[PDB]
Amino acid sequence: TGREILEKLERREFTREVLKEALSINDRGFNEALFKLADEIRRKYVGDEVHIRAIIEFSNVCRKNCLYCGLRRDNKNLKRYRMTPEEIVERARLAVQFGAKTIVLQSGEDPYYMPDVISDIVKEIKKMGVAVTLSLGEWPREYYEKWKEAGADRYLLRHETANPVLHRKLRPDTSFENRLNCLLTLKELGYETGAGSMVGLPGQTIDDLVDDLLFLKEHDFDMVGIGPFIPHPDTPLANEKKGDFTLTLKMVALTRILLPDSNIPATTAMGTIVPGGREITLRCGANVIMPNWTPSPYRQLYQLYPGKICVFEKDTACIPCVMKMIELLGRKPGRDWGGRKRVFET
Ligand SMILES: Nc1ncnc2c1ncn2[C@@H]1O[C@H](CSCC[C@H](N)C(=O)O)[C@@H](O)[C@H]1O
Ligand code: SF4
Ligand code: FES
Ligand SMILES: [Cl-]
Ligand SMILES: [Cl-]
Repeated sequence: TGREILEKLERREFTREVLKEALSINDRGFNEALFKLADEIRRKYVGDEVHIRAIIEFSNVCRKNCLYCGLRRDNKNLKRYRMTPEEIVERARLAVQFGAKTIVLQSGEDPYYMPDVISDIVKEIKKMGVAVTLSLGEWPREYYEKWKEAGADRYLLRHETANPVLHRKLRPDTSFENRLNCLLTLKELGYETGAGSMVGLPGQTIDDLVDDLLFLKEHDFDMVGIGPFIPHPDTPLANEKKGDFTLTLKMVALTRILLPDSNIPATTAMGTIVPGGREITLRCGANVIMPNWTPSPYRQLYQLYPGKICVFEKDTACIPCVMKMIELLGRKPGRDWGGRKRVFET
């Protein structure tokens, strides 16, 4: 029964059997109770602060060919861009002037910057007294070491799917084994490390989602980024179905329940598939948001998926907008860098 599954989640009996049933039950009452549980666990462990991570998507050049992604190298219907290191540093400075306590640098897997230009950029931003999070994909250990020495604090590297067969199909340049080895190296080097997956990929099952949750629990990641798959018209997956918002929201809720002290963003993909999706997600376990800080005229060219919200807004709009969002949600802005605050338990 739904009531029995909630009782087991409340007692932290996180068996495969319990997680599968939670994801399989579609009862509105059960779902609402699950979201309430996750919301309460979030409030108890990580409080009411919503941590703002200002994201600068500094290049849409990519060497990889992921089947879901609009930046895949085979996509010729996309104007490619690269911000200069001076542009990136000064754009980061502007975010810090607007109150950002974490700068996130994200790109396609663009060889041009790697590793030294990134190191130089990271060193300049670290002078501003903020946390730096990188999201640059898969690189050699030596690059990750150099970036950590340069001052990088965190690394976001979504594991995408924990099914190694699906992973290899969707990401033909690499493997789940590679992705996991990247994540383990990041952890070893002392990064606060973020993983997470997409929900509703072509061929992905409920059992795969259960494996995603068990994988996250196993490795105790500091951050978990979860969003729905959104098909992009300039990719091989163009005609496939979008991920379901409510199922994806259940994955966020379960992630909070399993990893109560983790940092969990309300992802832009959630706000893209449903108007107000990020706000809902912030009320179902999430405690982080990433306002878009990519400048014009490049913001519109960073199209991992279509319809992406905030593309049409003035450059500087998203930090003020999320501060208003945080207030109308009855939440507080983060006071410090919002690093993980571990609660050791049993
Ligand atoms: N079509 C799509 N729908 C939803 N999310 C997508 C998507 N395409 C890509 N993403 C998500 O966007 C994230 C950032 S991709 C940018 C960073 C780096 N190149 C990397 O691959 O890690 C990915 O991890 C993926 O989960
Ligand atoms: S998901 Fe990352 S690595 Fe894959 S094509 Fe997109 S930008 Fe490149
Ligand atoms: S956060 Fe982009 S304008 Fe609302
Ligand atoms: Cl994320
Ligand atoms: Cl996103």
